[PDB]
Amino acid sequence: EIVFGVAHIYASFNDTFVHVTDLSGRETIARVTGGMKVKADRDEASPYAAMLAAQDVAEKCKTLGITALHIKLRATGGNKTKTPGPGAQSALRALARSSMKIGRIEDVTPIPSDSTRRKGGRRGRRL
RNA sequence: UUCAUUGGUUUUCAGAUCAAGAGGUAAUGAUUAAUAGAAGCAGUUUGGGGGCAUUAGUAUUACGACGCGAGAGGUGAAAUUCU
Repeated sequence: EIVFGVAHIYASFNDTFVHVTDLSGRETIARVTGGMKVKADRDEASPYAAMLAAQDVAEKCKTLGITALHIKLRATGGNKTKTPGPGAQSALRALARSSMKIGRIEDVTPIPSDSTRRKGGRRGRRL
């Protein structure tokens, strides 16, 4: 009846991913992103494109019979940003308002115990 | 010094100094413990203090495999760069 894949929405600066896959994570369903939806090479990050990604996946997993999903945000925080970018809320609105009745809203962004030396160098990114 | 003068014999004197008594009545003799300091201590401890051993944590790169698709990275915008 109900069936549960996951979503793995990876919403950063400059890009957004919607990567629906198995309960394991391996066998993917509708890998597509928002960066393959707007033809400008700067427009990849827009909330239009995160919908325009999620306007495609949320039907395609229905063509694979997926009724329900879990959500896993990502930021892209390594040493880096550690907050989801502009099109994170643009996907979950686009995904949930396409008849995918979901509950689990988690955030697997990485969070290290003071790891190595992000770039820029001690004064960096002077603007 | 007196033995007129002068010494062998030795005492007073012992000008003396050094032993010397148990002639040792002796208040017999050692200041306080700095809100100085060092030191000690069932002490009770406390601290990312120091050294060496022991290990842990996610993350990062890399590499493997499995799946999925072609775009991914980056910028104010690109491109070099990866596929």
